Amino acid sequence: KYPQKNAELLSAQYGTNLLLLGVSVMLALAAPVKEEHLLSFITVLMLVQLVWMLCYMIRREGASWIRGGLTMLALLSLIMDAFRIGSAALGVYPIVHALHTISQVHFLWFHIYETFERFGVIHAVFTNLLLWCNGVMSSTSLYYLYPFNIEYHIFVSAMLFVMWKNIGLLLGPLGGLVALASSVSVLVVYLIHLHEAAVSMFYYYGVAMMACMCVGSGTGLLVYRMERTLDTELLLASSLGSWLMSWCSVVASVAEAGQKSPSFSWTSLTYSLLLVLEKCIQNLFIVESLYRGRKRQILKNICMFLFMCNISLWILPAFGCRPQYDNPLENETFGTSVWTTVLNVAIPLNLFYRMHSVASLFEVFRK
Amino acid sequence: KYPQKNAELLSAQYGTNLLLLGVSVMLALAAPVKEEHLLSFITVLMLVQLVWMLCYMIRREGASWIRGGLTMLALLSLIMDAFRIGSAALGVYPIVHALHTISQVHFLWFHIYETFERFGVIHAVFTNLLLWCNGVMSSTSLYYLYPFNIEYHIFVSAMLFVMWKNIGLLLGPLGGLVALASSVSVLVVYLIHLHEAAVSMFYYYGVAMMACMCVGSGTGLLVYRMERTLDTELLLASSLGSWLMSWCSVVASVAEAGQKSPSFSWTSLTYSLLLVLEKCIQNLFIVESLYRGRKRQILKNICMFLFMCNISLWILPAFGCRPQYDNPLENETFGTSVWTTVLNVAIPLNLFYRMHSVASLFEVFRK
Ligand SMILES: CC(C)CCC[C@@H](C)[C@H]1CC[C@H]2[C@@H]3CC=C4C[C@@H](OC(=O)CCC(=O)O)CC[C@]4(C)[C@H]3CC[C@]12C
Ligand SMILES: CC(C)CCC[C@@H](C)[C@H]1CC[C@H]2[C@@H]3CC=C4C[C@@H](OC(=O)CCC(=O)O)CC[C@]4(C)[C@H]3CC[C@]12C
Ligand SMILES: CC(C)CCC[C@@H](C)[C@H]1CC[C@H]2[C@@H]3CC=C4C[C@@H](OC(=O)CCC(=O)O)CC[C@]4(C)[C@H]3CC[C@]12C
Ligand SMILES: CC(C)CCC[C@@H](C)[C@H]1CC[C@H]2[C@@H]3CC=C4C[C@@H](OC(=O)CCC(=O)O)CC[C@]4(C)[C@H]3CC[C@]12C
Ligand SMILES: CC(C)CCC[C@@H](C)[C@H]1CC[C@H]2[C@@H]3CC=C4C[C@@H](O)CC[C@]4(C)[C@H]3CC[C@]12C
Ligand SMILES: CC(C)CCC[C@@H](C)[C@H]1CC[C@H]2[C@@H]3CC=C4C[C@@H](O)CC[C@]4(C)[C@H]3CC[C@]12C
Ligand SMILES: Oc1ccc(-c2nnc3n2Cc2ccccc2OC3)cc1
Ligand SMILES: Oc1ccc(-c2nnc3n2Cc2ccccc2OC3)cc1
Ligand SMILES: Oc1ccc(-c2nnc3n2Cc2ccccc2OC3)cc1
Ligand SMILES: Oc1ccc(-c2nnc3n2Cc2ccccc2OC3)cc1
Ligand SMILES: Oc1ccc(-c2nnc3n2Cc2ccccc2OC3)cc1
Ligand SMILES: Oc1ccc(-c2nnc3n2Cc2ccccc2OC3)cc1
Repeated sequence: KYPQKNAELLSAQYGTNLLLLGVSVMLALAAPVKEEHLLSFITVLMLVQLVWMLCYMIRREGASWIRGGLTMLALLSLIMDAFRIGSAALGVYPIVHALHTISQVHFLWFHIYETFERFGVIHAVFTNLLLWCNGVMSSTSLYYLYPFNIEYHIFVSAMLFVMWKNIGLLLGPLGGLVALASSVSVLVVYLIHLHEAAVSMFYYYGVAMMACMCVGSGTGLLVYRMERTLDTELLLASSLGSWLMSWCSVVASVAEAGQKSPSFSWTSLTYSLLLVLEKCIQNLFIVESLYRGRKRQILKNICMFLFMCNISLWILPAFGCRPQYDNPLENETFGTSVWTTVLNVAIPLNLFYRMHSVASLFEVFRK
Repeated sequence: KYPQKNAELLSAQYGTNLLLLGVSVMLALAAPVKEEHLLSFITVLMLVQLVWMLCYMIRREGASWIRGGLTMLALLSLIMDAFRIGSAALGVYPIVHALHTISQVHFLWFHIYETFERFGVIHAVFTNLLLWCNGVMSSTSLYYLYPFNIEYHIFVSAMLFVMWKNIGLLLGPLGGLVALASSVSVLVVYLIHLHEAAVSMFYYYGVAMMACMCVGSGTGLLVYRMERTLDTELLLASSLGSWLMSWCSVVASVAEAGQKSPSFSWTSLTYSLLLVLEKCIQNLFIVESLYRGRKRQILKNICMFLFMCNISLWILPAFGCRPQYDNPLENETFGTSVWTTVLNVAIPLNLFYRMHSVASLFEVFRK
């Protein structure tokens, strides 16, 4: 029996104080508070969300890219758990976590207003946000699945928040197929030699692709000039992670350049600035396309090229080719813990952004 | 000659990469990058904003609470600068900063669309946000003015962002006057003895006032139940700082309680939880009032009481009574650098929130 304005503010205050409590626990942990205390806290929050989901289901009883999105990242998370399962907080957390993931997908697939529902969904938003934060701050198969569990817990947090926020074609695919074959070659050569040559190859390949995407998107923008809020916000919020990764690399490269060090190399400076520029241009192209016969064929070739390039760029870190963690300079300017966390944020965000863009470019291409 | 959607996204991307660059510099500094490099970076950004403001002015040539808000906090900032003025980056920064503050107030008072204006205002938003972040991370008069320069640089950042986001009465004043006289007594007694007794007095006084405000706001909510977006967002965003301060204190108090330490005291646990509860209740009361004869007199007495209590609570940290920095427990669980930064965020946010609430309660009272 609350006014809607009070139901929304009270739910927001509950959720934000839940986040700030998680923040307090994480700060206390890094500085009395042990890993078991943070795991126990989030485990309890998952148990609370599970109780809400069960009660909700009892009371109740072109999105294929999004449903297949979280179903794949949840299956990958369940695989990760299965590996971890096979202190009390460490022993219990993966069980509650697996149940949380299973119920979270079941609910979002089939059961996606009262104050009960608003508190439930806000709780879920900040539970998944805290799960992201924990995945980022805290056998060998757990390495490759790491970005997929983290992007699972940022995707689902967005999926839950935005739910209530609302409430001829020749050159394109040829360039795309070449970029994909080259990306696969870079991926396998890098993994086989897991060395320095493969890293340099990776960065030169990256620069070449980022420059080609800048040209493609710029051409599309010129065509539009001479002649959906959530998609823009999701592209920008996700790309911010990669823009921090890039600015950290740029700052470290400039700091090295200022000393006239013999180790300075343009491949760690031009690439990061190019990543920021290309993403700014692509974000503007994609949103312009979403707010909209030679021009049609040109735009289709551009979207097909960018689509394929974004898939190839998603593929690189998605399959284990993440050399940024081993950078000899960024791990000295910021240290290993800061560089590692910045990448732990940026990489799963970069995977999200590179598959978001692929879905938006696909839609633009079809129409 | 940009579409409005592209003008807004491109400006947002410029501003956010400006923030992420400032983030990169601050991380690099804490971990190659010295204080002079961060001061130089922000000094240059202030010079850029000054150039924009001059070009803009050349091209061009119930808000009294807000205009008097930033005019007072800018005069206090100029006083702080005057004290600092009387490495090259340290010598130059206060001059550019003073000019920035003077032009920022001149512009906001008298000169508060083209892409030029959008890039200019977004730059100013993230320049002031970076200035806040620097004031928080990095004679004796500089102590007392510290929260006012920091809240200046968070107030003005909000003032600039929201600009474009938009584009009978017996018991009340008697309780208020008693709360004010008691707050002044606590303030002067604390400062005179600048000791442990004054701190305990402060915390017991705080708890007594927070409980009285909870009763007042709860009564007002009951009256409304038995019978403006930016204001809600500013109250919540500002109160978040105090909710982090409170949860850090609560976590430290619980960690101490879990060890059965003889030093555990309820005054550091009940107060922080009460601060969170009272603010949640008051935020819901104020927004309910903004979205709206015995009931009228009751509501006027409640608003008058809360108005006076929020002034008294603003007065306590505003005049130097900030004992939270000396807490013997929160500075051990989180360390001195983390507890100090959490308070450097929360206190100027608490001052903002406690004068925001006073302006909203004043408006509600008059009508
Ligand atoms: C962007 C929104 C949605 C918030 C999500 C991220 C937060 C949960 C992040 C932001 C800043 C993070 C903190 C930033 C700073 C620190 C201090 C740092 O402390 C040290 O490592 C100090 C080491 C020493 O000197 O002993 C460790 C990480 C920690 C606790 C981080 C934990 C998680 C925080 C609160
Ligand atoms: C919301 C946007 C517009 C603001 C930009 C900043 C945020 C996106 C924050 C939230 C998550 C933060 C990161 C999360 C955690 C850390 C941990 C911290 O590293 C450590 O945990 C250990 C410190 C050490 O011992 O070196 C360094 C800061 C960093 C990378 C933070 C950098 C700033 C981030 C990206
Ligand atoms: C909320 C939005 C609007 C962003 C505004 C705040 C950011 C500018 C904050 C968020 C997290 C902050 C960082 C969090 C973590 C660190 C790591 C910390 O590093 C250490 O102290 C490690 C010490 C050591 O182990 O040697 C110092 C502060 C710093 C750089 C902070 C600098 C400023 C950051 C990026
Ligand atoms: C946007 C909301 C909903 C997310 C909640 C977190 C944010 C509000 C961030 C931005 C500013 C952050 C703070 C800014 C800086 C620091 C510095 C850091 O302390 C240090 O600088 C030194 C670390 C050490 O050596 O102990 C500890 C984290 C803390 C308090 C951060 C805690 C989390 C805050 C409040
Ligand atoms: C559209 C699909 C691909 C979505 C994401 C699924 C990902 C996580 C799957 C796809 C195929 C998998 C890879 C194929 C085989 C190898 C070689 C081995 O030595 C290390 C693991 C590794 C490298 C696997 C890791 C996980 C993997 C990358
Ligand atoms: C509405 C007004 C008050 C807005 C804010 C102005 C503030 C910053 C002004 C008001 C009066 C001032 C105080 C009055 C006198 C003293 C005693 C001296 O030993 C330390 C400084 C100190 C404690 C001053 C600090 C700054 C001050 C707190
Ligand atoms: O056949 C597939 C299906 C999905 C993915 C995938 N994996 N992660 C993500 N998606 C999809 C997605 C959809 C919308 C917005 C963002 C986003 O990014 C997350 C991969 C292969
Ligand atoms: O990989 C990503 C990263 C960020 C977003 C995103 N973009 N806008 C929003 N989020 C997420 C979010 C989550 C919890 C609370 C607030 C909040 O803010 C809304 C999406 C995908
Ligand atoms: O450099 C970055 C920048 C942003 C993130 C990030 N990822 N998810 C979230 N943010 C913060 C954010 C930014 C805009 C809107 C909402 C929101 O909240 C959730 C990470 C690294
Ligand atoms: O006579 C005065 C006038 C202003 C202040 C003051 N000082 N700081 C702040 N204000 C005012 C204010 C107004 C609207 C929203 C927030 C807010 O908070 C900032 C004090 C005495
Ligand atoms: O003391 C405060 C603290 C926060 C707010 C506030 N509330 N909502 C917003 N801000 C400020 C802001 C500043 C820069 C970029 C984005 C942004 O987000 C909007 C106000 C007063
Ligand atoms: O515990 C806290 C929580 C928040 C802040 C803070 N202060 N100013 C800003 N935030 C972050 C924020 C939160 C909501 C909307 C915008 C926004 O951005 C600016 C500080 C301490």
